[PDB]
Amino acid sequence: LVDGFLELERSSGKLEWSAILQKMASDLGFSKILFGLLPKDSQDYENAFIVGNYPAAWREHYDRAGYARVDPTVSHCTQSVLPIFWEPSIYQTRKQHEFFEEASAAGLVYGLTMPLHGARGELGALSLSVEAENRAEANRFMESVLPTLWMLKDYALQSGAGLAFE
Amino acid sequence: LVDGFLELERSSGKLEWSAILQKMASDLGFSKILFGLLPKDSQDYENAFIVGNYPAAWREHYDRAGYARVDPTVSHCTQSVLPIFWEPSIYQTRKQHEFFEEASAAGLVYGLTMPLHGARGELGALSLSVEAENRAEANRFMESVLPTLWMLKDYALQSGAGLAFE
Ligand SMILES: O=C(NCc1cc(Br)cc(Br)c1OC(=O)c1ccccc1[N+](=O)[O-])c1ccccc1[N+](=O)[O-]
Ligand SMILES: O=C(NCc1cc(Br)cc(Br)c1OC(=O)c1ccccc1[N+](=O)[O-])c1ccccc1[N+](=O)[O-]
Repeated sequence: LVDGFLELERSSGKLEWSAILQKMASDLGFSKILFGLLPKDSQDYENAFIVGNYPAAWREHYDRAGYARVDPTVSHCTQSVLPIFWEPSIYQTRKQHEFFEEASAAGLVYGLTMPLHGARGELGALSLSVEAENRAEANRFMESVLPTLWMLKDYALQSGAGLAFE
Repeated sequence: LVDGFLELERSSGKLEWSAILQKMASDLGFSKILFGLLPKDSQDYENAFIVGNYPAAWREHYDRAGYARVDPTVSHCTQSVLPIFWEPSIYQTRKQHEFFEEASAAGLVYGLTMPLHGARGELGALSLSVEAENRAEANRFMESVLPTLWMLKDYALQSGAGLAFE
C-alpha cells in the first residue's frame, strides 16, 4: 500500500496516477473504481475531478440524468466519513430505484463508497465495485479487505488532491 | 470496532463516551489518548472539544504555553489526512524541542497523531501514546495495529463530532 502511495507521488500526469490507483484496486480484488473530488464549497458534480474505469457511457448518463442529486452515496458523503455499502436498503426513492437498475446494467451492483474529506475542505468519494456470485460473497470479500481500503482511501485523497488542485 | 462505535453512539454524555473511547484505545495497546475537535473555521485551540486521559497538568501546560502554535502535529493536521508519527525528526524548531522534552516528561514520548477532517468541516486530531521500553519497540507495535487505528479514528470522528457540536 505504502509503496503504491509513493508510486502515486512519483507519477506524472493524470493518466499515470489513474493507472496506478486502478492497479492498486485491482490487486486488492476490486474491478471498477471511481475517484471523484471537488474543491472546498463546490457542488459542481458535473465538473468534479474524476479518475477511474467506470464505463464511459455510464459516466455520461450519470451527468445527463443529474444523478448526483439522486445517488444515495452522494448525500451520505456530505454527512459522513464512514463507508456506505451498496446494499438494497440505501435505494429508497423512485429515482434511487431507477439509479440502482441503471447502475446494475452498467455492471456496478456490488460495492462500496468511501467518503473523502480533505485537509483543505476537498469533498469527494472513492467508489469501488466488486464482481461476485451474490451479495453475500461480495460482502465477505469487502469485509476481508476493508482495513486496507480504509487506509488506501486516505492515501488516495492526500495524493489526488495535489493532482487535482495544482 | 464496529461494536465499539455502536457503544459510542448509544452512550449518554461526554463521560461515558470518553470511557468507551479510552477503553477501545487501551484494548488495542495504547495507554493515553487525546481526541480533539474544532468546529468549521475555528482556530480557537484553547476552546477545542477535548476527550481523553492525558495528564491534566500537561493539558493545562499546553494551553498556557500556547503549544498549539508549536506542536508539529497541529500544522500537519491542517495539511494532511495521513498519520504523523512522533519521531524526533518532526521536532525542528527550538520551541519544538522544548515541546518534545516537556511532553516526554508527561509520559508522552512514543505515539502518533491521526488528523481528523469531518464532513461538516470539523478539524481535529486523535493522538495516541504507547507505553514502551523504547522507540524501536513502540514503532513495531504501532505498525502492527495501524490498520485498526486508521478505521478507529474515523469512527471516533463520526461519533465525536455529533457529541461535540450537534
Ligand atoms: O460510484 C457511485 N457514485 C459516485 C459517482 C459516480 C459517477 Br458515474 C459520477 C460521480 Br460525479 C459520482 O460522484 C462522486 O464521485 C462524488 C460523490 C460524493 C462527493 C463528491 C463526488 N465527486 O467529487 O464528484 C455509485 C454509488 C453507488 C452505486 C453505484 C454507483 N455508480 O455510480 O455506479
Ligand atoms: O497530542 C498531541 N498534540 C495534540 C494536542 C495535545 C493537547 Br495536550 C492539546 C491539544 Br488542543 C492538542 O491539539 C489538538 O487536539 C488538535 C490538533 C490538531 C487540530 C485540532 C486539534 N484540536 O481540535 O484540539 C501531541 C503530539 C505529539 C507529541 C505529543 C503530544 N502531546 O500533546 O503529548
